[PDB]
Amino acid sequence: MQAATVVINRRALRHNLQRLRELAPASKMVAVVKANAYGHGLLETARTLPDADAFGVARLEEALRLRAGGITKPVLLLEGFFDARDLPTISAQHFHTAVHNEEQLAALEEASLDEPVTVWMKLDTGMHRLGVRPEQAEAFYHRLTQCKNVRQPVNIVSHFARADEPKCGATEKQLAIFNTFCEGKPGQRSIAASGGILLWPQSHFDWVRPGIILYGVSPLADRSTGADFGCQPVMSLTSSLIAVREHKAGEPVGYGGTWVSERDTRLGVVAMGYGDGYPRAAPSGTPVLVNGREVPIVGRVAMDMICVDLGPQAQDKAGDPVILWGEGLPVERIAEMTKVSAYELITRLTSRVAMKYVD
Amino acid sequence: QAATVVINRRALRHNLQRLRELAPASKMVAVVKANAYGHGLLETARTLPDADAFGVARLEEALRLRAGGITKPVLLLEGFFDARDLPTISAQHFHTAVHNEEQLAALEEASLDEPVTVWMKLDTGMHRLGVRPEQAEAFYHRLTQCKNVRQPVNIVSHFARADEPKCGATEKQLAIFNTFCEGKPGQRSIAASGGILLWPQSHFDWVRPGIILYGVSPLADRSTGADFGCQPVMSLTSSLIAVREHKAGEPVGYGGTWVSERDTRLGVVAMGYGDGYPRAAPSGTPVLVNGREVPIVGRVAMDMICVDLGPQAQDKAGDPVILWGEGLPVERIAEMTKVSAYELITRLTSRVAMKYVD
Ligand SMILES: *Cc1c(COP(=O)(O)O)cnc(C)c1O
Ligand SMILES: *Cc1c(COP(=O)(O)O)cnc(C)c1O
Repeated sequence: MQAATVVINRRALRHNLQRLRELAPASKMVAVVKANAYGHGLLETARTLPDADAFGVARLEEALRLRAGGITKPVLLLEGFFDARDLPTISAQHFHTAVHNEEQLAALEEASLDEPVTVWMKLDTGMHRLGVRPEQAEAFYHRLTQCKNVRQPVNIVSHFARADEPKCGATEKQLAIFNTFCEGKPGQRSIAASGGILLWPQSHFDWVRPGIILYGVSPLADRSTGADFGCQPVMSLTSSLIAVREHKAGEPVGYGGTWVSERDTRLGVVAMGYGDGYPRAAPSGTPVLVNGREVPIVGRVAMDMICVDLGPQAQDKAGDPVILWGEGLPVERIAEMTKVSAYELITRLTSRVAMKYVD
Repeated sequence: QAATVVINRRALRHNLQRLRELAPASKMVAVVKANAYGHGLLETARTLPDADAFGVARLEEALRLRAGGITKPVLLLEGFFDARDLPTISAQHFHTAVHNEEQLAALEEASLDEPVTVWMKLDTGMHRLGVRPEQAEAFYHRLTQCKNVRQPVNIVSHFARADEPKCGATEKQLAIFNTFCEGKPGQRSIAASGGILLWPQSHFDWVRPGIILYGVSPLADRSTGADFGCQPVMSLTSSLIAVREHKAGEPVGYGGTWVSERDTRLGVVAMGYGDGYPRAAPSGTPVLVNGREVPIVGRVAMDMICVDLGPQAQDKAGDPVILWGEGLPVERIAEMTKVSAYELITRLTSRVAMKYVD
């Protein structure tokens, strides 16, 4: 049998890259594949995409696994290097690197590398997470232009904190700061990720960094899916029923007796739980497809099972196909229901689920 | 240097035996399903050669144990999902639960080189898996007539509200489990972590410690493992990748969600929900930077968490961070975030590096 499994549609990956090239026609693409490619598989997502102009990661650990798998494209270390000793590996492997502190800068100033590196000076434009603050960037930037160990020109990168909230002037204030600093300077400019791409065409610049939207899921703080932008659900979280049992009115199902039935019915048990990555927070009523027909979750979601209400004479039975989200059921619909972010839903999965790749 | 789960092997064996002291007349089924609750399926098994069996959710998982060289009986807590799977289960000497018609009919007509040991799963109130009572003495009788089943047929069940001693769920559930097992040979087992600690009349022949085995309390009452003499096994650790200046009135994070009322210094941790850390963590949650507790400030993110260090603080990129672990029980983090400790330690991704000490 099949319990739990993530089916990855390679043909949809393929298409949202293109579809994103159509939305940001004058910008190069940095396919963001950090965190095991948002739960879709780091190496397999990269291999699905010989077209990305580059690949973005969080950590080096992650870039090095690309290389190990045979991926040859430029890989962008979005957060940089964490230790000055990895700078020889960086230049060897031809990684590009963000530089946000004076430890990473100082480390490039002094290191003796065989080849210079390509760098992006992270500028803090309003997120206040990583990056050099404005009042500090002009001097930091100038030191990078004088490194013989950095490739000229120095590129400039930044990130939006609230691009999915078009009504607050957040984004437009970051853009103002970004534009002021990049005035008169060569080399290139990122600042846009999924939101900036979809919603702010004035912050496409030279390179855009699609992450969540790449996978056909939406960045947005509302009920838009990837299909709202012509982008196609990459992932399908699937499993199977391992039991179909009789149940009676007034009887609770499961831990804490969270749900009590008002009628005699039949309950289905799914080989899926939080030990696989399915949200334990999922409330009774959350939709799940059993044989393609929606049924509600009844009870607490356990570590490796989920109960659903099939009906008093349903004909489903152990072994039948279950879809937690995918074709027929977006992850955005499971996010609105659960109250969990689609970003977390597709990404915080464990190693217990099998990975399948299709097309 | 970064996201890492440190597993204390010493605390793990302290707990198994702590638990044999609490349930002195019962044999131990070390529950290691879901990658041993975060901790590592096979390495948790190899740390406990002593325990009397291992429990898993799926057959996949049992097979992975045999592949690593583990040889204690393994108990398939949910049984087998396909009949073509009886032959493997028989040869590999996996013990199984039997809760439905399909599984029983499979046992009835398989041909097998050896008989398989079985635990009939009885639904005593949880209404999740198991044969209902009106229906169980037949189910039962058919299993004792299998020559494919090693006699006697054992009986297993599970509590749905053992952590709520004030409601009569458990004692309703035990009443049923006891009426059915009247007069029948073969082992009995119904207790997991909660039943073991709060209900000694429920220990019977075998108890199945799961969460407590890892030194974490199963009650959402604010107690720890230590509260039962059990030592925490897991420490979710990482490092700071930046220490930056920040000013009063400035926000931080997705949705500028925390705004500072002072000039301070923020630390950035190489930890996010892409690692398994709850995105739901509110500003406030405790982190330990440099063995000193600091609050999370801002939304948590795929790969970085910001903390408030202080205007003048001398923490430095590179420095050690503990999400939970020694200075910081996972139960404290569960109270501050409203997640279950069960989910916190288990729903981690594959990006966590695993360390084993002692
Ligand atoms: C992860 C990340 C991205 C992608 O963002 P999405 O909203 O998922 O598209 C782009 N850039 C940086 C700096 C990131 O850390
Ligand atoms: C997983 C499980 C356990 C162990 O539960 P804890 O609450 O962690 O003690 C024991 N028995 C069964 C039937 C289970 O599914």
